Amino acid sequence: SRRRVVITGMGMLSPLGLDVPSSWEGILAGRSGIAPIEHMDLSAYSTRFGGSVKGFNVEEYLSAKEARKLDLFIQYGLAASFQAVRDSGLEVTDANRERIGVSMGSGIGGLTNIENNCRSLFEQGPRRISPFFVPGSIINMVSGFLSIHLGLQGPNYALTTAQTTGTHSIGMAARNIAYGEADVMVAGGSEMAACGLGLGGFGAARALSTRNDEPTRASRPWDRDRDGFVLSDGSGALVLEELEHARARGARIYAELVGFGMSGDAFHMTAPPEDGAGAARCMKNALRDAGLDPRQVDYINAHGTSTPAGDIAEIAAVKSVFGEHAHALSMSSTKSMTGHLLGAAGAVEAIFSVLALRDQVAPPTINLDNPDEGCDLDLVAHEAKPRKIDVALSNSFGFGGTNGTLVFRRFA
Amino acid sequence: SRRRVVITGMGMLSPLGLDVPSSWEGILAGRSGIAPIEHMDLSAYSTRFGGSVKGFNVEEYLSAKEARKLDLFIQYGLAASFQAVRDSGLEVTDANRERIGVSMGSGIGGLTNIENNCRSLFEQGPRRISPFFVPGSIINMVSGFLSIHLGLQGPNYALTTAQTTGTHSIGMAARNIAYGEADVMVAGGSEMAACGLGLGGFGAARALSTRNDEPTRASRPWDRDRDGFVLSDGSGALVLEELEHARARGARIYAELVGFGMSGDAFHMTAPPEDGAGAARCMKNALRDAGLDPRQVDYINAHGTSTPAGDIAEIAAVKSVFGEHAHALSMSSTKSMTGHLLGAAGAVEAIFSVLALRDQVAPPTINLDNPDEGCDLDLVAHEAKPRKIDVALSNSFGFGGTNGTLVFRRFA
Ligand SMILES: CC(=O)NCc1cn[nH]c1
Repeated sequence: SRRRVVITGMGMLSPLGLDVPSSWEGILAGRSGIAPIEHMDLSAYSTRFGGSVKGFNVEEYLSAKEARKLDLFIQYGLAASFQAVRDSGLEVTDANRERIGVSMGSGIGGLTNIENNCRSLFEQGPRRISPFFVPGSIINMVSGFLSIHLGLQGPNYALTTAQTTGTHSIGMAARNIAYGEADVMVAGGSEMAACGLGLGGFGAARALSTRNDEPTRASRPWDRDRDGFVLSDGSGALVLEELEHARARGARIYAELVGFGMSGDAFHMTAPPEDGAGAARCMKNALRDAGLDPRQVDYINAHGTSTPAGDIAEIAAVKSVFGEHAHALSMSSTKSMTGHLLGAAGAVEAIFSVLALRDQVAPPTINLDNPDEGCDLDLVAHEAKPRKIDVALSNSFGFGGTNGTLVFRRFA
Repeated sequence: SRRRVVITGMGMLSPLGLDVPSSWEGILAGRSGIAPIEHMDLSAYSTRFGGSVKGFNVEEYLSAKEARKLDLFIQYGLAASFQAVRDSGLEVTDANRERIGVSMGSGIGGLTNIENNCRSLFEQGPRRISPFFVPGSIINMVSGFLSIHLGLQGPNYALTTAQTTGTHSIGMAARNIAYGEADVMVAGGSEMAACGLGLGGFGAARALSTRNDEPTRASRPWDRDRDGFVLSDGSGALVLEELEHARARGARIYAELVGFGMSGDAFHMTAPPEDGAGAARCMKNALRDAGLDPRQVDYINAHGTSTPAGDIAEIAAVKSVFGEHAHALSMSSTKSMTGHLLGAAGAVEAIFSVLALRDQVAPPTINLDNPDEGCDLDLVAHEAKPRKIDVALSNSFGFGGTNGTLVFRRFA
């Protein structure tokens, strides 16, 4: 058998806000977090906008001295993690510290740090490389620093599965608790790839929307005018907890994590298969994992990245998995407002999926002015839709054809 | 309910050889793979030597056209993966492809590639960034490219837990099989951090041996004259397989994976606690996981990095876990010969642990001329030691206080 896993805490930095409730308020209002990127010369770049975290004060979390040691992506993961744990009311003790672990991930890691240390290296030589360069830049330091700050002695690791990281981190954390390896896990991802390398790298692959004139309209999933994804920064963390452990201490439970799917497309390095065969297997594996019929799904938070091939693959996949239920469920892309947080996309979108359950409302896909050929599902165009939601899926599909699906269910 | 997991295939690039047999011959002969680095000008650096992979021909594996797009760490991970799958004799079919996955990890990933594109960005501009920068550098693309080349549609992911990456990758892949999420996994790690940022970054932290005038004597675990670890490159991959699946197809089985342990130190970003309390918790979790008496442990493949604090912490941990049996078992560090392959360390060392079981021999700790205060166990100084090994244990410890232990035993 297998233990049940609930969500007792959530934390977040997004382009919509510095915590969950401010972000969610943005989501439900259909507000864009997308704007031209400030403090950074993007003159020579084909993209000049994205979703930045606005007004982030790391000294709410760390001393200036400790924060100087850590890439922005680590600072963002720590913010969300500290918010989630505090949100949970959990008390770490000598009696439970060994049963509390962390799996916070990143798709791309410490590009901003790598870039600033490259500056010093090329200009002045290696003796100007920071001593904290390595531990301050590597992806497992959100899990590392979090475990040290809070005395967490349970499983300590980090996933890096590109744009699937947040979904894989939360799902595998859920398994840890299910199979009795931990009672609590902090899980999710964080990302800050708005450097020359992030913007330039994705720009060189022409993966990015170049709609510089209207940044808030750039991210337009399933719209016939979409021209690639919008690069966004931030973090999501969830406190996952064994149900009996949660009930014993009188935890507030947001929702239950009932299902987790993984699959490989084995198709292409960056492009999904047109029929979304991969996303289809992943979702079926997730629903089998939950013991649920496709007919029981009410709400899907799409990957919905606003790439030509990605959006269409996901329509094909849902139609394949859900047959005559495909029009009944609501499916929206919150990336229409947040843009694409890469490795943190699945973390924030899991939180939005959980809040859709709490509040019985499907978030909008904004900018969906002219749905493309075959995009005739209920994609919650323009405005939040109040509706019945017992079961919510969150999908992530990343480079290497790596797929992730999470199934959350109302708890009561 | 929990299924058993065996090793049916192994693959490797190391500073001692371009495969497992060649590498293993060097280990038992006590040969060093450590030499001044030839691929760049290190005269401005305080460390000028490492374990390079010598004479790697990527066109034994991949088209020059595909190889040109990929960081060496990905080329190294693919090379070891292809070797391991060939060594397993497994045939991928429509019938089984959905039950075969991959978890190949890296500590740092595509740091050379990121440096090169960073140079292009700063010297020329964003328009000279490779269109393959992202899919050619990010850590999950060993798992991705492997899945694409062989058509593996099982769980597809990557860990990044610094110097623990290979041990965790293998351990968690076994759990995937144990719990029925897959019947087969290719798992391990790859690293190529021997660029300016890598040697400069570890150099800035004063973590590396500076013995530039005698590189083969640099890596000297538990020796009183040790002065840091030696940075080495390469890859380890294992085919892990549910026992009955292996039996059904008549697979040759090298050994059984009976035990996996994880723990966080929750101590320090980069330093281990002097008493090895985190390593001790991890090894105890792994032995309890294997259903063993600690006295069954015959051979330990130590982390054994040749750092002052790391080496002694591990003595403390082994004494605390094994009591008087700490004086009966044999413990060696193959890092004495290979150097520290970082995220690949746990992968090659898992392979050396399985070959200690096959060949009934403890690999030497070379350069152990003057064991330090309290380093009074059988550390197999200087020369391989033929002996009874029924149970072998492989330890890794990383930045963020992240610990991993694998337990393997003979299968008959
Ligand atoms: C330049 C050189 O080889 N010096 C000797 C040494 C011993 N430990 N670290 C350095």
